[PDB]
Amino acid sequence: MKQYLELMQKVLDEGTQKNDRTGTGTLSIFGHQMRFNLQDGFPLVTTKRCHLRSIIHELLWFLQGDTNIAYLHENNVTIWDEWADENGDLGPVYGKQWRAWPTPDGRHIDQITTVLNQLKNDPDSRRIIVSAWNVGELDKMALAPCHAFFQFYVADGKLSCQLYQQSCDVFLGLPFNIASYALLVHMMAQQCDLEVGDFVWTGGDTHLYSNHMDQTHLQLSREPRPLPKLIIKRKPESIFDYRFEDFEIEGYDPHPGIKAPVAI
Amino acid sequence: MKQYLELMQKVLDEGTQKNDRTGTGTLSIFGHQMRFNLQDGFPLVTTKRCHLRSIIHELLWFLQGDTNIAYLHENNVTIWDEWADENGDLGPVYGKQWRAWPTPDGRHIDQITTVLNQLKNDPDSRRIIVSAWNVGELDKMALAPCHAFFQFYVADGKLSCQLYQQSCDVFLGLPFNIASYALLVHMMAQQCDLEVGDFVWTGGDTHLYSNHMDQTHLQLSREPRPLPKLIIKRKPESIFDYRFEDFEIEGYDPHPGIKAPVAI
Ligand SMILES: C#CCN(Cc1ccc2[nH]c(N)nc(=O)c2c1)c1ccc(C(=O)N[C@@H](CCC(=O)O)C(=O)O)cc1
Ligand SMILES: C#CCN(Cc1ccc2[nH]c(N)nc(=O)c2c1)c1ccc(C(=O)N[C@@H](CCC(=O)O)C(=O)O)cc1
Repeated sequence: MKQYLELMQKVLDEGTQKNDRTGTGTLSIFGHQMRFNLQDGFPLVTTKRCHLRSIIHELLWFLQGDTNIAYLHENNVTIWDEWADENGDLGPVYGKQWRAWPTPDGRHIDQITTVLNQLKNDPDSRRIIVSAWNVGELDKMALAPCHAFFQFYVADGKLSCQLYQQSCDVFLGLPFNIASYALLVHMMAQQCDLEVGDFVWTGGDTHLYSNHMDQTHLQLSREPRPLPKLIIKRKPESIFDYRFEDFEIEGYDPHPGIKAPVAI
Repeated sequence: MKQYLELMQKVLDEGTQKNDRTGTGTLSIFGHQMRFNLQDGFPLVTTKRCHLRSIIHELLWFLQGDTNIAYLHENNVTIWDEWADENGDLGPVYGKQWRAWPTPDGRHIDQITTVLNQLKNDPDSRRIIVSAWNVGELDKMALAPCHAFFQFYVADGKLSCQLYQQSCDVFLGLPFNIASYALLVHMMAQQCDLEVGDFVWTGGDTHLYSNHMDQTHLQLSREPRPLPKLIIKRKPESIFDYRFEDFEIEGYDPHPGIKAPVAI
């Protein structure tokens, strides 16, 4: 999108060369922010074809509080394969923290449920937050959450959401996350009878991997196309009852997909 | 400061009227980010006199893991009085989460020391984070932490830090928070033998209380003066051994102070 392409160019122009845990190398900048007015259309990138299938099942997978990739396989999404253990477990990542954050005294907190109730009973709240950054359980995760802190905000019937992404793979992960959260916002707005507002993206260590230069240059020379339109076919009785079939994207005409190796 | 004044003018121009848990009412925007290059000078607002005494002692208090106001009283700092209970207790807030986040298995994580160790041995890590947003203990806190998530970053021998402030009182609280973290950055940098880089401030619900409007316009009519200089007269053995007297602020010639009420 114009904002996304602009960020890519910034990394290439101002990025600092860094050696990462994978040994591949990265171009990096620290601190950036983009805003997507959801009224203008769904923020699914068009300068490269994105697969909405894996994006939607992952989100539904999170909402169920599931951390085993079994469900993702049932739907042919393999984005989490290389971090799962021999049994397909990732540890207490996203899904677990969102649905049942463990307290030191044994109880459990369902942040999604509390968020739903805050939006309905106390929309003006300044602490409508979901955090996946559970310090005392990080060592148990097969990987540290790269998008671990987000906040909802309501003003004039509109529902907005800001996501702080501490670590960000610009080429592979970013397009995925923008679409994923814009999706959650639409879902939330529907369950709470609100209009969709803005999706604010805030980055920390925002990088571009060394073996992605070519693909980035290719994508940068393409012209962005009008954003698609998200359509929700039916309104389920809760935020936990959605299915892949309920979503329909419309008017999505992207440039051809771009293959790129993942840094493991 | 230029950036601060521009933020204020921004919430006044694009802000929406909202109500809050107190009943005062606020003018508010959602999503903002500004950067401070710490080598340009120490970011202490000059368009009104600020209280260094209070800012320094609060930070030293946090670093010790203290959550009782006794220490602050021994040094004539009353900024926390309204929220302390009969015994001076605030519950497990900033100081406790920073130095001793409780895990489910009975352990406690000292985030400050772990971050110091990461800055020395793994400065390229993208997980150099400190969080005060302990979902499992929110109900024991006198207040919900408003500046609960920050990240460190190293590049070209310079230490940077980004704070995500979910709820920000722009008139009263922002000047304090900006100076507080800028100070933490200097202390961190001195302990790791790094130079200071940027301080990036990102806000969620960024607001101005209704009864701060006249004071805001009064301040907006002033010309920011040159930024002061921070001089550290000693290099303590640890990040935990700093004293109020180790710090010297030079060239601080601010406009007169502007009094305003705190919305409890
Ligand atoms: C972010 C995120 C989600 N993820 C999983 C993922 C990977 C690393 C992480 N790292 C961290 N720290 N946190 C995470 O949550 C995390 C999640 C993704 C993984 C791969 C692709 C990917 O390979 N995309 C390719 C091919 C997609 C396909 O199979 O069709 C592409 O062309 O886009 C996208 C998203
Ligand atoms: C942020 C923060 C720290 N704090 C404490 C404080 C107060 C409310 C909070 N509210 C929330 N949600 N989170 C917090 O962490 C929090 C912290 C401050 C409190 C008062 C002043 C204040 O009244 N400043 C006035 C008077 C100063 C004085 O003379 O004593 C001024 O003129 O500046 C500044 C900082």
